[PDB]
Amino acid sequence: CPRFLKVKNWETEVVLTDTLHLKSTLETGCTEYICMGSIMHPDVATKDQLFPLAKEFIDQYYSSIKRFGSKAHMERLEEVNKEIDTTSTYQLKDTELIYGAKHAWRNASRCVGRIQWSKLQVFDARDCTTAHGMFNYICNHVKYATNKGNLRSAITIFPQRTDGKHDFRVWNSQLIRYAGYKQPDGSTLGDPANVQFTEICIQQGWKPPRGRFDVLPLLLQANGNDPELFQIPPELVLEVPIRHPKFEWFKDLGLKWYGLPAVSNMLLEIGGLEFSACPFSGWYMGTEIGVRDYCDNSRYNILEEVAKKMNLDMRKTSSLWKDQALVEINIAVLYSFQSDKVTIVDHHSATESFIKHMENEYRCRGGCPADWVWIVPPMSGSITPVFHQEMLNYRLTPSFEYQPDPWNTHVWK
Amino acid sequence: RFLKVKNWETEVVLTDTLHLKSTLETGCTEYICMGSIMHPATKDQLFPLAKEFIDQYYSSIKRFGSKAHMERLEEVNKEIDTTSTYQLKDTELIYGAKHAWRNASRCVGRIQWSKLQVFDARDCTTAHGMFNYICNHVKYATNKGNLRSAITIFPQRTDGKHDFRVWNSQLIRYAGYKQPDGSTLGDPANVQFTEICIQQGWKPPRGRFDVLPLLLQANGNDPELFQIPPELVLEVPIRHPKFEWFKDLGLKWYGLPAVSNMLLEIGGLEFSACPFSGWYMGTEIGVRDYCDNSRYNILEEVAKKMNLDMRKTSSLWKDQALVEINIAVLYSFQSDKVTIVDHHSATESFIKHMENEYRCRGGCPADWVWIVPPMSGSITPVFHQEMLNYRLTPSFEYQPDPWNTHVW
Ligand code: HEM
Ligand code: HEM
Ligand SMILES: Cc1cc(N)nc2cc(-c3ccc(OCc4cccnc4)c(CN)c3)ccc12
Ligand SMILES: Cc1cc(N)nc2cc(-c3ccc(OCc4cccnc4)c(CN)c3)ccc12
Ligand SMILES: Cc1cc(N)nc2cc(-c3ccc(OCc4cccnc4)c(CN)c3)ccc12
Ligand SMILES: C[C@H](O)[C@H](O)[C@H]1CNc2nc(N)[nH]c(=O)c2N1
Ligand SMILES: [Zn+2]
Repeated sequence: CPRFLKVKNWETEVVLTDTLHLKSTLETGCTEYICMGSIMHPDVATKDQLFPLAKEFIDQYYSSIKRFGSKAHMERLEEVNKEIDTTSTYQLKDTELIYGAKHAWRNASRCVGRIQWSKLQVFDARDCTTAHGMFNYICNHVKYATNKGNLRSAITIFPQRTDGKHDFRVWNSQLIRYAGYKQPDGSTLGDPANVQFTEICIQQGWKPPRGRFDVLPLLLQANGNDPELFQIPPELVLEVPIRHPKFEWFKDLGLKWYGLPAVSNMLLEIGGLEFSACPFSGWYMGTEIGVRDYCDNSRYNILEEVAKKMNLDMRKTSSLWKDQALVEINIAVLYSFQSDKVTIVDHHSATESFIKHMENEYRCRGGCPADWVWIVPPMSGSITPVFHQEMLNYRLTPSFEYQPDPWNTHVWK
Repeated sequence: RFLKVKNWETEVVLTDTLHLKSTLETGCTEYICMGSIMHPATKDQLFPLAKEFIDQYYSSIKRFGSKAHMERLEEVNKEIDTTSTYQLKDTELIYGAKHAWRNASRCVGRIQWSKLQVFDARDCTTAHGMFNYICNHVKYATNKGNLRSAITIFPQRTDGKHDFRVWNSQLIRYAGYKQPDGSTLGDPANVQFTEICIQQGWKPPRGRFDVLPLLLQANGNDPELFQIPPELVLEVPIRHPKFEWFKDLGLKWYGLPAVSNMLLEIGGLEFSACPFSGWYMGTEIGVRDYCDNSRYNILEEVAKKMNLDMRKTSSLWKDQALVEINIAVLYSFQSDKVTIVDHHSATESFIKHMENEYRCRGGCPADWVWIVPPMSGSITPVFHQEMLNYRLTPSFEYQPDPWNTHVW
């Protein structure tokens, strides 16, 4: 691979030079003859696999605290190696855990919000042993992160994988989501994105209220055991009713959303260790609610209704009635969150911050991996500064990774 | 190996076998993806490329290994021997030009690919001849508003010292004027080329919609200026179906998008002048040509006349104004019966085109970064469509601007 790679911004003419890509450790899925950059997704480590991965991480950590080659560095290497030698694994120090979690976010090429990466509150839950204990840790995370609407980014890290038969998992895809119910006539009540998980909860014993906005229970698996249901205390679930600064009729749609986006189905990888339960949360970009959650066809799909109540012609697509209604919904989402003092960021501000962040990372770190397909917002792409920004995508570790859905792999006791 | 691509909205899965036929590199590696980078002969090299292209041509008309195929191969072999190049048959020129479009991974309009009018201009020798061929192209393609896809192909490169080049980036573009007081009159995308035309003798009217002259280079000679006869330049006054004040902004645009600065490559031969034209997708005017920072940038004025709060970005005033500008463009073209497609219809057709290509061809190279429109991305069907990008030949390629190479 070439040692310097240049990326250009076609609006400002700024050219940046990337050297960090040389530290890339994982495959992208592309080859020299095919690019898979729009593909959504393109047994444990042996002793011998784990040694180099741990040394790589430990070296990186000691370089970061400006103690590379030191006595403490060499001692840590020796102590990790003895642990892997005698137990086939090792334990991270608290300092290393915190560093590893912050850098998995810093390295998340699909995240536009990384300007905040170093202000992450890390909760160490590696002493957890039961689903009830997982529920306690998750409730504390939700309350801290919500902070009465002044949201704070946070991650809670449960015990790492051992033999793969004792995994901790949150079966929910996010800690707070709304249920969806397939009706016998084919329609859906609630959130169509969550029909399958809702059905799993109902089999596991949940009594569904069967409304549009029913917070799903937590489904928590500790130490490889069968998962258990818990209702999040509703006073911990901050919600915002959606209204519009101009259209008085918008509140009559009866929409609301929850304040806290907390993804709970990803895997955190640090120094070859695998943390299969690591829920993390930030705050929303408005389009994540207003474009995707409401207007996606396999979601709430109320573009039609808003268009109708706006009395747009819906016969010609070239009237752009869909585009007009989409902007209005996203105006309402941003207005409702700001009015209730719940942290939210519009797509103009977020993308402007990410450009400043990318520039700083190129300056101080030698690069910033970024996935243009995900960084550019799902509406008004070209009037945001990331549209004209060239980006290089590559995979650094520590990292957040995808993992299979637990119901496809769980061995029922 | 076979590769699958999934639409996450319809859950339709397609299987790509066509990518196995590519031999040009994309710029990515196993460790770094350059999918958002804009730009990532000899007789010895020339025969295999010719052989590959002849083979796929005779495989396309289903006469692979025929008497005609065998003789054409030997014919091409002898011609590269004794002249270090070769000439395409007319049928091959048409085939290659249609397939360069079919293979253009960044083009959302490819459902039309086999309806392309191919003008053979390989007998041209002078810039005056180029002007005549280009006028004929513009008149044919414009067709009084019922636009028709066309390409005009000038002589291929020989030694690199005698290139034919159209210096304009499009056959029809408006001038841009760098003002003393900082800003820009006309089109800011074209400020540099406008100055190259003035430096060549062009008397600029210094208006806002000054059609640039053609600057035409034949056989490596210095380029010469020509004014396209104005009755050939179809234009559309931009007005808005509900905002009666919109017409008072004074805006218009031209009907015919004709890209003239790219290179067409067929069987190892390079055609450095090959203007090709279609019709517009509305966002190419209403989003990029009018609202980019380095373009007309009227966004601010439209939102003014709509009386939107512009103090905070979270009012999405930019987004509201962008939708209304694009409504006006589509309304204006359609009212004047000038061909134009909206980004919803165009992406719908592209998904249909992908389905056709996977069925009859085993795939369709597609560049999601370019296929997804510059506004309202996720409420169009291409947003949720996985795409594989790979390079097939014949193709359209980028080339350096001629003013950075040409020896005067
Ligand atoms: C602090 C405010 C944050 C904002 C505004 C934000 C914004 C976003 C957005 C808009 C996306 C893409 C969502 C979509 O595709 O619709 C994303 C993805 C992502 N975010 Fe952030 N994010 C934030 C915080 C965080 C934190 C705290 C973490 C981890 C500690 C994180 C890790 C990720 C990851 C891993 C992805 C990629 C998901 C995937 O690959 O499937 N983000 N973020
Ligand atoms: C017939 C109607 C057509 C439509 C609606 C259309 C639409 C588009 C659009 C919207 C783009 C992206 C432009 C941008 O946003 O910057 C594009 C790119 C492109 N189009 Fe088409 N197009 C059409 C016809 C054609 C024809 C006739 C040809 C060639 C014979 C062609 C070749 C290309 C190529 C090569 C590109 C990519 C340019 C690059 O790689 O830089 N298109 N098209
Ligand atoms: C902390 C945080 C804040 C925020 N403001 N936003 C966030 C969005 C994601 C995110 C977005 C889309 C995702 O989706 C991938 C996908 C979707 C459907 C099918 N396959 C794959 C996932 C993966 N859980 C996470 C993750 C974290 C976020
Ligand atoms: C036939 C046709 C119809 C249409 N309706 N639309 C079209 C748009 C393009 C096109 C768009 C963007 C481009 O830009 C790439 C670029 C710009 C500046 C510097 N490097 C690279 C180019 C290449 N000139 C062509 C080409 C052809 C088009
Ligand atoms: C990442 C990306 C995706 C996409 N889908 N499209 C993109 C279009 C441009 C772009 C490049 C050059 C442009 O202008 C020509 C130019 C010439 C010389 C110097 N700078 C600029 C314009 C203005 N239309 C847009 C840049 C990046 C793009
Ligand atoms: C097929 C396509 O890759 C897929 O729909 C992606 C595209 N880009 C995206 N970008 C973001 N931020 N979020 C998404 O869910 C997606 N979906
Ligand atoms: Zn790639």
